[PDB]
Amino acid sequence: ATITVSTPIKQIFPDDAFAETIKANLKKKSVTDAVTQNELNSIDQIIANNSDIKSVQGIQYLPNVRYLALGGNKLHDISALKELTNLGWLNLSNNQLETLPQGVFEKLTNLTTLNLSNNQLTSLPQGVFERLASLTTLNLSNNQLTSLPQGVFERLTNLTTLNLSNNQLTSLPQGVFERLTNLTTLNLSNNQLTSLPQGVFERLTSLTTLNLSNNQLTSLPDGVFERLTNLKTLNLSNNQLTKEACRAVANALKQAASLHELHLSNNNIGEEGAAELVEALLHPGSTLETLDLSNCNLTKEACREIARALKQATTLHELHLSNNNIGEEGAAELVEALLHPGSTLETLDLSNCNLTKEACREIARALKQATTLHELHLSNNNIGEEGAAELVEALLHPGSTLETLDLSNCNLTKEACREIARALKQATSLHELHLSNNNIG
Repeated sequence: ATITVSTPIKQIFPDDAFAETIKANLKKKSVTDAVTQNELNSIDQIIANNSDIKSVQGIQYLPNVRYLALGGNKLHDISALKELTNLGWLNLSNNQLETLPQGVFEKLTNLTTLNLSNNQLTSLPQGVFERLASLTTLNLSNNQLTSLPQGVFERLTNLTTLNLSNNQLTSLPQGVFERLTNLTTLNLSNNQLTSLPQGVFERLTSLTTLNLSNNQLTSLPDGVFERLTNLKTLNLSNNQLTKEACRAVANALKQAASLHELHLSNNNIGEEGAAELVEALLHPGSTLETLDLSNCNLTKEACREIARALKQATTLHELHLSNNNIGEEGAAELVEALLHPGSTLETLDLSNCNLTKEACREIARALKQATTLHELHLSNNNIGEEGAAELVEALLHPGSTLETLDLSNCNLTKEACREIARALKQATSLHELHLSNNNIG
């Protein structure tokens, strides 16, 4: 729309905040000042985040706007936006949008970035994104979405980032990502998914990051990650994954030759599941660098198996086994891998692993001699002060190479803490030491 005569700013934009926004944009003394369509046409950019705007009525008189930041306002309605065909960038995050009209974005062919995050969308209309040919980034996170209609993204061929996190999505339609062949980042974390259809990620050949954490996944189709050849990061943590679902993860490991990070913390894979992942890593040519199996209901026997994998999978530099019942026997199995010729592990986390004194004694043997191990977390373990003193006695060997030691919250006394940080000094390679929450948290 357009104005035919010189019109007071505050007649075009009845929202007092937005009027003030337009007044500042054009350097007028007052919102009572008349403006011409030509002046309104001079506006190609509005940055008005957090300006207490309830309504953008009148924005339709600004056809040349290409960059629009309206984040953190109080917008309930955006239908005044639909003829703004020059919009390349649109930020409507943190408003109060509950629904989207069917055709509200059908004219925004130049739109490349769309942020609808932190609203209260409960659902998406069919085809609300059907004409966003140019779109590369769609952020839909922190909404209330409980489903996605079939084909809601089927025309977004240029999409590279799709963020669907922190919604209440309970399933995915099977072809919902069929056309996103250029997508590199897919964030589905913090949803209520309980299953995935076979072939939901099948055409995602460019995908490098797949985040599926904080869902309620149990089993997985064996093939569900197979065509993800370029995948580099898989986060499956905080789910309810079983030993079943490990078959699929194993296949990701075999098929994605440059998968570097596997996050599986907080799951129910058990030792049987771990063994399945182990047999995937026992194959020549793994490139995996970081593995997280914290709180995976692991045992000392899963530790034997994981030790087999550490001996063969020497790209693996960072390993997390926190919150598992590992004990002295499990510690002993891992120390065997630490002292194996060609162990490449740099960082090991064994916090809250039921580690005792006898388990420190086993670990002492690794810390005594030259290894690649530079960072070790034993926090949240009731190691005890003879436990600590064994670690200490091993670290004062001229052989030692550890750099960082974490004993946070290991039920030690100020007396012991000081007596440990004391002898710190002598272990030349070690230049970091965490002792907090022992008796002073």
